[PDB]
Amino acid sequence: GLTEEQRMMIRELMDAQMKTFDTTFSHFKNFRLPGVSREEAAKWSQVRKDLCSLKVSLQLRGEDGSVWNYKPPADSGGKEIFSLLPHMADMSTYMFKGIISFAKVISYFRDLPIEDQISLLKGAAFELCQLRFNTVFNAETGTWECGRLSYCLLLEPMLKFHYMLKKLQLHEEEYVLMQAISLFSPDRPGVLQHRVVDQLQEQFAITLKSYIECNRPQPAHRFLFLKIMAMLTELRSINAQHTQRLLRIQDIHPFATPLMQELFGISSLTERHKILHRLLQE
Amino acid sequence: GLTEEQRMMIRELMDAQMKTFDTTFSHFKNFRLPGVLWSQVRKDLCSLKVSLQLRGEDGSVWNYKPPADSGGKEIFSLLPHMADMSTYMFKGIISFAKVISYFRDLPIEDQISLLKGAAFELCQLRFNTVFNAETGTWECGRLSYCLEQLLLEPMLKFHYMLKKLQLHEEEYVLMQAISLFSPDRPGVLQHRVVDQLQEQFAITLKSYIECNRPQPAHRFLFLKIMAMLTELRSINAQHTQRLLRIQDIHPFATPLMQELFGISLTERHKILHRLLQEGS
Ligand SMILES: O=c1ccn2c(n1)O[C@H](COc1ccc(-c3cccc(C(F)(F)F)c3)cc1)C2
Repeated sequence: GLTEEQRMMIRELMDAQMKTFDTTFSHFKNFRLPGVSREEAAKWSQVRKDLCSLKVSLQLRGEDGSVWNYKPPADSGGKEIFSLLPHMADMSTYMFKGIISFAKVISYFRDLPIEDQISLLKGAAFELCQLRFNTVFNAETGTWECGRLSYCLLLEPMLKFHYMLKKLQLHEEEYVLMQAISLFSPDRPGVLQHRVVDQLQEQFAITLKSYIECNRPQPAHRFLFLKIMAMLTELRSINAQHTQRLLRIQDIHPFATPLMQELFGISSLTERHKILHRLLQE
Repeated sequence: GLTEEQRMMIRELMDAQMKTFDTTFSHFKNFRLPGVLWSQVRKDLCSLKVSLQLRGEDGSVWNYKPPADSGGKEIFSLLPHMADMSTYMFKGIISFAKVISYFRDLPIEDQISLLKGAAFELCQLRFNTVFNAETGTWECGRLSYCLEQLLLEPMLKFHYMLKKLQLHEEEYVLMQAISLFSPDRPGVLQHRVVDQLQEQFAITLKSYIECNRPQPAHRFLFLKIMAMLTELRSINAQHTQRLLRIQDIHPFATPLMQELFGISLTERHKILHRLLQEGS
């Protein structure tokens, strides 16, 4: 079995998750919707690729039974494929806030210095959002099912990530431990208490390993923990790749919300991050 | 061939049609849409259930599927939109009548009376020209209205039958003219001048058909069209009734619609009067 310490480590993460993860997206409201030189062109062509991968239809089920459905353009002359970016900005921003709240209720994270709390959330925010998104991914229909909202589409790393993680059929406890391990990465830019963070991450990984030994049948889940650790490594790479895409798009066509600007780097740490700081302070 | 006077007549109507019928609906704007989120009344709404498509000038597509009837109130979701579209069509019809010499010479009160009586009908006639019978959808530029046995609903049957006749533009516009100059609309004073005008349009229609449609597919075409116009008059009455029932339970009509659908003429129709006095 798990040590008492480990079971309560899990209890605390699971309670943090249930307090701060709106799984039906009921409180996602007031979001925007798609409306109803040589160097510059070199920037644009890189951005066109970046936005292609980024293609979903959007579905909108009302209470009455009505359904609105949005289908994105094909890429033409220019702007029309920035159509979804305001909506996406709002969805991510909503998801980030939940992730910030998640971090805050965790004693282990609270005790860290505010500046490290900021650095860790800057470093992991995208990864935890994707981990949460995976839990509402339906691999049969290639659809993220977010309450009344749906996003519908394997070489794109992000998409293959979600099919792959979904195949592992993780438990809630394993997802939330994944979130902890990603959140407490000692090797994020700007982290100071490297030693403390590392020991905390190791605690979580050990806890995750132990959970798997104890709760899943023997030889068949022999390597599950290492597979999960491999997924985290792949997610970390997707994070970096995705940040660079977002920064290129932002550069030519600004879309990021204030909070997103703080996270992606768009004086001091707390001063470059007044919103994040506020959100952590309350 | 046609007399000179008839050629001229058709030319004026066709010119009028072209000037006042935006077939790409490019200037239909600022309409309401369903939010993103009694027994007789429910029967009405259900017969004429459509899904709505809007294509962006960029390639994008929004599609809206209506709720199944599960109780009430959700069955009214498309009404504000339908009212905006009908109001846009009616204004085009008003412009159409305005540019016709034979109409603008009538007393302002008859102009009002004829338009009250015919607007719905002319609107359906224009809608039929953008009706796709294969797909069951009215194709209005970037907007589309797709039907969700159905011929049982007189409105739907009308559009299918009329589409089947494969009329020319000339024939649609002569139908519009005949419907417009109905001497027996309520409140019409110069019923005699109107009747003579209607008779000349009907004669021109019959002559046009004889000078242009030899094929046995078109035998009796003129008489079918006139029969269709009588049927359209009956649908008009029916649909006006449906609308009052629905407006009673649940208001949705625009101010211009409330004017057209009733019930000193100029005083009770301030918007019409205004549009008629305005230059075309
Ligand atoms: O916002 C969403 C909506 C759906 N999904 C998701 N994020 O992760 C999966 C793949 O689809 C995506 C579409 C857009 C983004 C996106 C767009 C703009 C900004 C951001 C970010 F969070 F990084 F700021 C993320 C991410 C993923 C599934």
